[PDB]
Amino acid sequence: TAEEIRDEGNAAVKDQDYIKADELYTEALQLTTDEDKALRPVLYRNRAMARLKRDDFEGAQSDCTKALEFDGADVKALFRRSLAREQLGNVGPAFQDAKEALRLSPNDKGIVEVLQRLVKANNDKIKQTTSLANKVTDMEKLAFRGEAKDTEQKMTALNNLLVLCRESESGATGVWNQGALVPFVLNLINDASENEEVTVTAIRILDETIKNSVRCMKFLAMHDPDGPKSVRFVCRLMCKKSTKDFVDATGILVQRVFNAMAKMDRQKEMKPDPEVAEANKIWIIRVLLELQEMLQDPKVGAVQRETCIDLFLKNLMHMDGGIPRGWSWKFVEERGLLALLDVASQIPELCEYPVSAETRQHVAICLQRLEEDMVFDTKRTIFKEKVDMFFNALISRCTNDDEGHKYRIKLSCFLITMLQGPVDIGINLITNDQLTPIMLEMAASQDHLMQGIAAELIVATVSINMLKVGIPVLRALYDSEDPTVKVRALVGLCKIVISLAKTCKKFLLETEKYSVDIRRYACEGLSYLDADVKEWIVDDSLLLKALVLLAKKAGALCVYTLATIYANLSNAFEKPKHVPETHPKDTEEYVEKRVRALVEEGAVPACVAVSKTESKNALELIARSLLAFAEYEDLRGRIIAEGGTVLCLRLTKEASGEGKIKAGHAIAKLGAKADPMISFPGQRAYEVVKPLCDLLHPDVEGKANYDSLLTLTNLASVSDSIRGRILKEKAIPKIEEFWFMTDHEHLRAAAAELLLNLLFFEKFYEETVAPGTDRLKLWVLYSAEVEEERLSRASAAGFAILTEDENACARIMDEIKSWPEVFKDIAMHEDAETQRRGLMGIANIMHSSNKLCSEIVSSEVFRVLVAVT
Repeated sequence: TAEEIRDEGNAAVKDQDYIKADELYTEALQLTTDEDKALRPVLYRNRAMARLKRDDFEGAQSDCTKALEFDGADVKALFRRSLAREQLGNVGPAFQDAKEALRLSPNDKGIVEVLQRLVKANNDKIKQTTSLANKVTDMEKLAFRGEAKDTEQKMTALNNLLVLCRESESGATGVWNQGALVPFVLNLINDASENEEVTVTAIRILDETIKNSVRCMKFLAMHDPDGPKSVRFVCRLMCKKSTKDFVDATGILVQRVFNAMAKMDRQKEMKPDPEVAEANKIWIIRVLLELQEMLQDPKVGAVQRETCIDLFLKNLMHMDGGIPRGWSWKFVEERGLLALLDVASQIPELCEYPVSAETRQHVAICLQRLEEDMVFDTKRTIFKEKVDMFFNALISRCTNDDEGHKYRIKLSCFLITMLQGPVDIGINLITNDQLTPIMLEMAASQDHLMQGIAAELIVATVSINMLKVGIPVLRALYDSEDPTVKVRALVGLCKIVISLAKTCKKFLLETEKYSVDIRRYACEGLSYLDADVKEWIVDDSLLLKALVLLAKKAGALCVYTLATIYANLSNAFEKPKHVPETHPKDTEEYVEKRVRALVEEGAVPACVAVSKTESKNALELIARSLLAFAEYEDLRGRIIAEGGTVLCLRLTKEASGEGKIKAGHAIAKLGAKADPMISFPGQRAYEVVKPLCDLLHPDVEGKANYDSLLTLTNLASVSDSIRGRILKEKAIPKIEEFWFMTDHEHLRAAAAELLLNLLFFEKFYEETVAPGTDRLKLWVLYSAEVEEERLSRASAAGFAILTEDENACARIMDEIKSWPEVFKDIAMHEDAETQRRGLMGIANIMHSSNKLCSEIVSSEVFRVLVAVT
């Protein structure tokens, strides 16, 4: 069974991509270093060569040293350890790694190329390294020591230091200062009167340096002589200042500690290594019992607590990307899950430790996906029965009579949350006969909380028998004099004549009484209305203005609300596979008027504001809304005017299954036709590179193909470095699609400027390589006429350019009846560009040699006589 999977890795390296191949060997190591001592080391050589193929040098070095461990006969292990130590920055070990491999096999040019680059590398490396130490020391003296100009010189000095670590791994080694950046950084966050931009840039340098492994792991060890106290401080670093963005960026230093102890995706799709996890399990129990223990700590703050909850969903779901199985269940088997339930009960009114209203999202989702990482067999049941025994622990203890009302609101708020996350167990609990009467008992009490949450409970239940109970109580509670209960109940009318909307308009149009959660439910109800309400909303201006202002005004829970607000009015979501035709609200020009007013009222800043949630399906909805804003007369300027694309690519990195593709086609429709230094200026042009890739991954059949071509048509019009960035992702399979299937497409004129310009090393090796004969032939056949003005010119320009090559002029003598049709369709045809485009193409064809100069004779003369007049 060992060999039967060992073959599949190397086959997977060459079948399509190595991105899938690297994990195959990683699965194949499960019986290694036990059942056999022959297969395990060589599979370690192949796996380390596999991650070396990607961009992971740390694991490749620590597996190449694992396979050298048996005898050191592996030569590819030495070439790989030296290739890793080359990019590692420490080229000294790479050189002695490579001299001991080239001495074993004197042949093979690559072993020589490594030593060739290493000679100059070690040669200059001491000079550049002492210059890097004077730059590191001059930088530390400026940003954090006695320096002038107050904020201005410091906030810039570190700003150069972050790039001194960020774009150079060798400079990343020198900014960390062998283990000295940390005390300076944490000494900065300790200043209560420090500008927070300085604090966030400092930590940003901090996580950058520890991105690797040991530099991060020493960041745990250095703080206390004994380990558990030393991981506490790293965890408890968010409990230092907590300004606004300080907590989000002090969170990633803790996130980075997960990436070290088990090696993880960081962003791009890479699986953790069990081999490191089992070694570092001691660290992971220590940090996760520390995050669990600080999850209920009263001293722990509001937002830093829910960022502490973000770390769990992002790390312990082994069916997504995190600690492997057996640790996902170590969390449920003890207090880790029972205590995890408790925080979902607490609400901004009843808590005991600070809790935010936003907590909702962060507490729903990590339970829901905990149902996704419990997709074993005894997992489903141990999870459910832990929740059922907690629910039984709460009903028997609530005694909603003698000041036990707090227990009844606690169980109610615990149940309202799980209808937002794990519905499979949440409806499983509202089966109980004790539930409905207690719900009713809160419904009529003078305790204003119990009634509000009461209407919130059944509006959460909106997807069987308890459902018919709660609706009548909802409408009888709608009349309530208090806004919290009327606004909390109006959602449930929409959740089942548009009479309610005339009150929904005044609910948010008057920004006086309603502010915090009051406006929030006022929008949530608005989201549940659809069908023809669209135009009735569009013909009011204060509706869009007040919805945008409400989303700008702390729209943290305004997520799915706005995302379904602008999506349903115009946008359409595709689904797997009479009434609409008569609709004058979402079908014809009214769909254009809806986005036309929606954008000019200012929906974009509300979108970038409410996108900060990790809600995958709300990410898909905001992506669909964003592409729906695009493809209109002046909308192309409107997207960039606030930053639609800049967060569109931000949502491409993490979205739902179709959310990445909706984001990708969204960026394509958004730009393209604007300008090359507008659709991705400066440092952002490279970020737009990746989304264009995997946009040809499916098939060239729908409207998603033509946009994917048209945006790349302008992606390479400026600067060569971008054209060389495109080559490293290999666009060849993509162009192969429209080479032999698309009929009505301008993509040929883009492929011309692609193959012609680009990097010299690539495009010279691409215009020539592979059977290009039919490519040259279609370069001539379509340049004749073909009822198109541009095809005849852009097709001809590559004829005039390629004619200049020496190897290329032998192959032109394969087709001769193609030249009468292009030489005639230049003087006789009515087009203007094709005449100058064709005459210059003919002259270079008659200037290469005399063998073809007589084969045409008259086809050229028909143009030469026409030119003189």
